[PDB]
Amino acid sequence: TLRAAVFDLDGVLALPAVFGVLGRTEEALALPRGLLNDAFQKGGPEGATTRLMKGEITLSQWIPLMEENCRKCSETAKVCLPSIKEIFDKAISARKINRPMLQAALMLRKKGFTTAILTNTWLDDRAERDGLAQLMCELKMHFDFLIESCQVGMVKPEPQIYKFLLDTLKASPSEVVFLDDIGANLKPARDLGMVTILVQDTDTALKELEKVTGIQLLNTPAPLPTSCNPSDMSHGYVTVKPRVRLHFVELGSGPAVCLCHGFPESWYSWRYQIPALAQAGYRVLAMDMKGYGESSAPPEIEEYCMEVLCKEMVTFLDKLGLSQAVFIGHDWGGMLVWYMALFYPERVRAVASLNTPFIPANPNMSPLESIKANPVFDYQLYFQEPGVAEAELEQNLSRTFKSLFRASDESVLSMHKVCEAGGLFVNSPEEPSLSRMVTEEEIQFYVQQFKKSGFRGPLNWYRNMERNWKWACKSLGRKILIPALMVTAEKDFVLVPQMSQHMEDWIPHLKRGHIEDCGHWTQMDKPTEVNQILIKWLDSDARN
Amino acid sequence: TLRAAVFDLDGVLALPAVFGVLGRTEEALALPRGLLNDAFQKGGPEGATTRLMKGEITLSQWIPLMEENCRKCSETAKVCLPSIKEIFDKAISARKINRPMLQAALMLRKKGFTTAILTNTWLDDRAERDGLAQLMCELKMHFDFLIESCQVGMVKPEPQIYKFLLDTLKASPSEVVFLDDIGANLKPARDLGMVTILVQDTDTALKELEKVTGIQLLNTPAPLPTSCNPSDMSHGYVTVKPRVRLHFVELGSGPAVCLCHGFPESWYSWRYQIPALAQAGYRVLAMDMKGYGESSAPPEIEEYCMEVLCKEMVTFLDKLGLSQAVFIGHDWGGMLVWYMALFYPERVRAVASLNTPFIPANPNMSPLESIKANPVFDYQLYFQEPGVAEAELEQNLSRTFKSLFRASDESVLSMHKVCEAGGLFVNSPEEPSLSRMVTEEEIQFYVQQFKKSGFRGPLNWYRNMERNWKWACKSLGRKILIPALMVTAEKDFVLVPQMSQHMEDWIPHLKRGHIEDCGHWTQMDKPTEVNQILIKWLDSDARN
Ligand SMILES: c1cc(-c2cc(NCC3CCCCC3)n[nH]2)ccn1
Ligand SMILES: c1cc(-c2cc(NCC3CCCCC3)n[nH]2)ccn1
Repeated sequence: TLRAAVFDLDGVLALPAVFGVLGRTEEALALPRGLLNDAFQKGGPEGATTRLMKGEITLSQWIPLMEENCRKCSETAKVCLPSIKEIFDKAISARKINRPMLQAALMLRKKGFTTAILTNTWLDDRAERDGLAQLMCELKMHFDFLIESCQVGMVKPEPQIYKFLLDTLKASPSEVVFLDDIGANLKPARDLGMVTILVQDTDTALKELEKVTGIQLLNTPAPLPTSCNPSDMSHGYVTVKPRVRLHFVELGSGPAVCLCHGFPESWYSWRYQIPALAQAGYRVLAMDMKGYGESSAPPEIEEYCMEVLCKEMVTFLDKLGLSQAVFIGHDWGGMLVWYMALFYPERVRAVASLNTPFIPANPNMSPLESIKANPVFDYQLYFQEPGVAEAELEQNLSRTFKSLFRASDESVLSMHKVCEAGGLFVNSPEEPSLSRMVTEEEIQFYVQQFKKSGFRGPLNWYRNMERNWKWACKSLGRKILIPALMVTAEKDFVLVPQMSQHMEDWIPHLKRGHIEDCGHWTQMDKPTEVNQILIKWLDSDARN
Repeated sequence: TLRAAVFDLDGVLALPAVFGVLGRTEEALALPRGLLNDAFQKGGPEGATTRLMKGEITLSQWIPLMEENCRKCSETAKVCLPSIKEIFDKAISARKINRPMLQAALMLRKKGFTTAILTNTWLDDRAERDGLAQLMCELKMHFDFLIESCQVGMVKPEPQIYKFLLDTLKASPSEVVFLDDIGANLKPARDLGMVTILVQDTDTALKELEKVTGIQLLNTPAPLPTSCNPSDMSHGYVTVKPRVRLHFVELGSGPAVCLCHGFPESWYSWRYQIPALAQAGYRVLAMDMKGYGESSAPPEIEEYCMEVLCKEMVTFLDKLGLSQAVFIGHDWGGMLVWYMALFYPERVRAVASLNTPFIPANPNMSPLESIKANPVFDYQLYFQEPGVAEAELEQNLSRTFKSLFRASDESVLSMHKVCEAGGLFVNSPEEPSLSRMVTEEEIQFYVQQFKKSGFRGPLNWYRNMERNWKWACKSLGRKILIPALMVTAEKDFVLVPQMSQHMEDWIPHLKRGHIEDCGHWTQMDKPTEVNQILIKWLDSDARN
């Protein structure tokens, strides 16, 4: 019975095979067939290529040796040579991840398999090495082990590397599927009793793989974007003032992108966006907003007014030494980011909001008058009195998050007449069913985060209506003229798409995105669609 | 008696004044004198410029209004106009920090003064706003307060802004020196009883300033590069494996630069380099190396061999989502970075070492034979036996750090015959004098860091001689062909400059730096010189 799957890199997890460039170069340069491939393997076990693959020498040292081998071969075949570096730079550059092969490895691992990459590779010291470094980073994170010939000083098809593989997997050979594009490198695994698959075209190899494992790997749905394992992330902490520290998770390099969650959420609400945005070439900073998770939660209502929250986010940038960040918010975080754009445009590279529209303050109406008007905002009046909503939300955390985090068709709450009914969960189940958007483990993460500070700080975001209104009136003569994106969600019944209809009057150059069949919890409801919209916008309007 | 100093931005802390571009543009475009300056102030208290300075409108909204004002003025003066945006983009871009003025503010603050910037400024939403954002960030960090007209909705010369200034300073007017380049903006401070200085040329203003404060500000020495306040930094934590977490301090944006300290140090040993490198356009990651400070310190000797330390630094990069970093090391950190370059060139953008040379393993001699040969390395044999050096170094932490951290002429230790004498501090004072390189507060920081784990993990770096030798022999056929810098220190009597004499044989393209009258503690001994060498090298060989 199988419990381990091993994949080669070149011609299996990454295509086209860098091997398959010597053949194409021969064809393109009208050189004798197999001339370059024979120069590459010249000397066999003691040749320059084996020394490279075992880590004895680096790629830049190997280039001149491959060059002499090519001359020696052209002399014997009685032919004239017309740059090995250019050939290899182009071949490595063209090699991209084989997405259906990676998808199969991901599924096997999701089903309990131990997965590994076993590869004959080199120590790359070329000026262009970063490309390969990026490829290896993207791939390796999805596997339990990465065994590289140049690091272990052993090469396929030597028998020692297969014994080393079995030792690292902690598995007997019959428990292992081994996939390779080189039949000779497949032979020692077969001899040991491993299931072996010779990879030519991906589809056929995956058919052989699903047949031998009994798991559907081809024609399969989805899947969801890569998520975050909280214990595997870099966690950052900045003191913005004596009693206030902000926590964030950080991933990637490039322009800084600050993600700001809503109520009652976490940095973890961006779990599907963090790996995608970092892979797209951005430095992601996913915040625990003030009052949440590992960030400080002072009890005072006034600590949560927009003017202080924005001032603190500017201090956060100052302490990290960032002159700007792109700010992307959702829900309350979306309101924060529009106010960052209005009050601190010099610090905001670009602004995006999910669901939350930009609506200016009405100087002729109190915020309470504006709230009472729309029946959907009744729960907000319930949130005003300190202690009342805290008690209901804190009473059973698992129930709170399971009742809240639901898709549009899983509706368990009716936010109209919340005050009259006397609560959010008054006619809601004690033991709600788990939404299709979340796992039990994901709910328990929110439960654990909320055990530290509870709901006082988060609910305080709603208790500064008058204060926020007075501050926002100072901006009534301004327009938002920095790059901006508004993303509406068709089925968010609180932050309806129509509420954004007048935004062009204040943000003339506004760009838009729209997600169909998407409820309030945008990032987890439609993560693939969110990622597509944000990456497209960042690349065109934000930079690097 | 003075205790507060207030500086204007334009024409005081930053030069040339953006104001002084309308005059130069008039001259360059043969327009009537004062035409642009009158269009800029048109309407006075209710004109477009006052609305801009109070934060009513943004800079991009003000541009077309200044444009109409210029047309109205050209019509009246009966002249023909030949782009306001281009004029202002160029003026803001040319404006740089007035270094002697900033130096004076730094000295006043070092002497106990409360310092502030009070400025008439705008909300900058131009595509080029980052330049100004960068300038404000650099300046603001050196002051207690930054009061901007567009954020407070008040403008100089209105009396309210001066009362607001006094309220924020918590000072009576006679306790305040106010420096400005506009006499009209100086008038209300004088009327209130503040000492006022009209700034034309810097030198004269500083002469007036030192006369009124009684502090030497002109012709003064140094000073030292900006240092780090540990509580003001962003602190990051990454779990590299179950029982090992690495702590780092992070500052800046740009290419990642990983700083690796030596024995027995801290991330804080790079305090003078962190702000300088971040200001130069780099993302600095200053590590607490394994065994130190807030990083994990497992007791096992083998946890500190170079192969595992390097593997962990690669995992650190993987978890932060960094395909590469430039690695800069000192002492033991310098040995680590050369091995990162040899074993993981794809992950190393460039490598630099302070003091520590790259010397290959001798396959014909045991590391203990090589150590016993050089009398200066005798203390290393003393470090071998677990517990012995730990007890001596842990007995009195203040004494340990005060005895170690000394300039070349302050020599209190003699590392020859350490074993024979029976310790590092056997003929060293119990209460050493404080070196001129460090403050008492800086020593207490190291003392506090070492209270957590002690010296077991740090000394374990020396207890893997055989293990490190076997691993290093695997690299004997390689060369370091990625960008590399070797910085020698003239007066380091352990890591002597001559020990680096053969490095070109292994690193043919090696670049060098050399610091005269510099001992072992390079970063704190000669911080200005270290910064100059590293920034010059990073900008030419590392990138952004
Ligand atoms: C104004 C109101 C809001 C807002 C969002 C929100 N979300 C929390 C709510 C979502 C649906 C279930 C009940 C809790 N409540 N108020 C956000 C930004 N500006
Ligand atoms: C080999 C030895 C060393 C080395 C540095 C060092 N520094 C600690 C030492 C400095 C002078 C005072 C006594 C402690 N000891 N051994 C560093 C890198 N490779």
